[PDB]
Amino acid sequence: STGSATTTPIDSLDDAYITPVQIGTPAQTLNLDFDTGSSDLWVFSSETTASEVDGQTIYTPSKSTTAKLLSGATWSISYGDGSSSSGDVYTDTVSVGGLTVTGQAVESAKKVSSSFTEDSTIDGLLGLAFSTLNTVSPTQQKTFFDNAKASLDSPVFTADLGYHAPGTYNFGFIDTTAYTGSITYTAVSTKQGFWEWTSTGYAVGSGTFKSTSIDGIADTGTTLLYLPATVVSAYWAQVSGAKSSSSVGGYVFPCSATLPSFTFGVGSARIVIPGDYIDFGPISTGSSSCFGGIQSSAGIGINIFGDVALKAAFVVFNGATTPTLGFASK
Ligand SMILES: CCCc1nccc(N)n1
Repeated sequence: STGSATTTPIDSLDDAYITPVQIGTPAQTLNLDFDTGSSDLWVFSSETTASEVDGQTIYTPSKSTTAKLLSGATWSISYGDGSSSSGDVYTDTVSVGGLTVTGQAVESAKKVSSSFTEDSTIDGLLGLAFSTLNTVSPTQQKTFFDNAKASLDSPVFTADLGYHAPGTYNFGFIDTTAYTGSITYTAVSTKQGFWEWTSTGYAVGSGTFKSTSIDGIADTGTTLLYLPATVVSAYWAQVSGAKSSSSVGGYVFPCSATLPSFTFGVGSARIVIPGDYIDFGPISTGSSSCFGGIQSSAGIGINIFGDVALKAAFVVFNGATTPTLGFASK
């Protein structure tokens, strides 16, 4: 089998991407944030505290003839941005882009933190990291990808995120029309439950490439590119008037600037992030200070290749017995 679904930015800045997902019988379509940095499929629901729902579409398990309570199971998650959610668990039929999994764990939120409430466009998360990170207790549950894998034509999914435009998540096949040149594959460590890999280095604009190992994660659920402070300082030093602001919480730059590109290494290959991808717009409405898309990881404990980086590539998440990542230009 295969599946193919369009992913759409939630706003003019590409803060996140939503993909429609069919849950239950008859189908209930929710728009989920596909997240290769976490491993829970959780939804706004008929169980969510009413004051914490503000415009999201909810899953109502009592209206699904295939929903079953997973007795005794609970979940609770906290994300790198400090957001959180928790609840109980159903199994139900879940389809993405024509690919169906029966008996998927659908984690129903009883509580969500204010960032989730305040974002009417995201109805929940669909985790695509390794199932070892799944938070369901006392019986850990499998991701949608892990449940689909055996049925797929090839044990892979691909992320093709757009810049200010829709893109695609494919399951079970590699669309050879979706990228230019060849796909460079690189080793993955699953030891922390992430798609963790080592970039071979970077360049700033037309500058010379610096060969240096940068360990980090391929994370579709993170907006920005978080790298070591040395690398980030080298980038922003090329932008007149850029500075790190403790009050704003990162590097800011004059909105009048033209940003340089940023290149990262994948083996001997190179992915170029255009400068425009690094502009996250005014820090507050009408400000002439703009927020940068490349920020320091120093306060995180891991480097994160988030959407700023991944949207410059066609990315293969190879779930073979020994997982690997692939990157192509597009
Ligand atoms: C705007 C980024 C997407 C998002 N929305 C709500 C909560 C969260 N952690 N991320």
